[PDB]
Amino acid sequence: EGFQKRCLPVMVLKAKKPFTFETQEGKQEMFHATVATEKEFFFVKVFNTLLKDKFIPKRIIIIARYYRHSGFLEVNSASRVLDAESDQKVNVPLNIIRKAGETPKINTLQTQPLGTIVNGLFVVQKVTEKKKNILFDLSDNTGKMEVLGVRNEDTMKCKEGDKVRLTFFTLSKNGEKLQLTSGVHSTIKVIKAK
Amino acid sequence: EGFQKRCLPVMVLKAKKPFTFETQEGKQEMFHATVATEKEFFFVKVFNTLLKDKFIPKRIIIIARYYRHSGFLEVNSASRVLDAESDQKVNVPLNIIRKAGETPKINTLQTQPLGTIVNGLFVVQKVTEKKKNILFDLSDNTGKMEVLGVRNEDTMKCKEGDKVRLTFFTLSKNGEKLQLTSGVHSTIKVIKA
DNA sequence: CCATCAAAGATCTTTGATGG
DNA sequence: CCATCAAAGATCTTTGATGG
Repeated sequence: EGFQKRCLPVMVLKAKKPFTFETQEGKQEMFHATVATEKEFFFVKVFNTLLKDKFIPKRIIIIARYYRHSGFLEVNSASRVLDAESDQKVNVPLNIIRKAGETPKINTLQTQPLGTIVNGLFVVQKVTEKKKNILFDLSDNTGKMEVLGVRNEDTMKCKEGDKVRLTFFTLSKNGEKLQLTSGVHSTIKVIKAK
Repeated sequence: EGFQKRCLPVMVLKAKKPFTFETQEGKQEMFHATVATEKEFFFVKVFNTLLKDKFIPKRIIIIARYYRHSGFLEVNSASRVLDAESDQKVNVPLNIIRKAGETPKINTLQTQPLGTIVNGLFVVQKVTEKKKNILFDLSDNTGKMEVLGVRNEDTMKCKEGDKVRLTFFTLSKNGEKLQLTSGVHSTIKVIKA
């Protein structure tokens, strides 16, 4: 928990493309990644985009001076990322690689604590547009949930019957009427069916 | 049973990727598909790869000047494939679409007549190599059968415990000791374990 | 830089497993 | 048999690397 100084050799399961978000300091860019050790996996927020070349699938790297909060790891300019050489292996079981790239079932998100990072592809039942926001009703075979997404050109093209890929969304509510909320680092891609 | 001039409306169940083979004049490309009417379904040999855009699942197409031989249909550059009108429905019952894509049980292949086209995914019992061909022993819960496959770098990687994908294989032997043979247009893929 | 084309990832559907 | 959902195949979309 908290800041982790020691080096943590990990394999990179997924490395996404750098995107830009907004803060009080103005435009900033980052990229989402998913890395895993032998025991488990973690979702990674990399605020330094110059490390994109260092994060590649099938590759083993060593991360030090990073942060661990709840459902993910924070890698920033103050951190250090190195490349493995020989002795470093980090064999990840088929189960972890699988569960890291899988969409969690809605019914399972009700037993999850608040602050859980939610990534996956979900079906869209109803789309309720708000002033500064867009309310999405998402569902699967195991149940239903409501997700608050950002309002933009792509998201406004989303309609009932489509799907949405959520990345680094947070769980703001659980149990009955579970809800997800879009954060600052969150990204949502709309997938048009048929 | 032969050359059919009259247009036959059909719905395309599936279309695989085009592949290359060798006979005499050299490389020739084609692809395997499956079409079905309301009455039944067929396996089609398409020798025109430009028809790949014409053959798509869920789409209703009209085929004319096509050859029906024994266990399949033939569509070449000499035939004509057009898009069916809006009044053209061709509604295929779920049981036909299901059966058309399902792997036939070995014990059922015994009752089938010689020349029947066999497509499906089977389990590998034992692999005995030959000179120009490979002998695959395949089995299921309903029995066992042997298939003669082509010899190449792909089929030599197949070992007991693996699974093979048979496409447009023919049944050369029925009853006891049933046998499948790889034809010129036949294709096989080795699925690992 | 753009426009090609080739390599890798994500998506859909039905095929076949799995539990009543 | 029925009902339910993920292995295999195919394709589009992303990416990445290459030539105009």
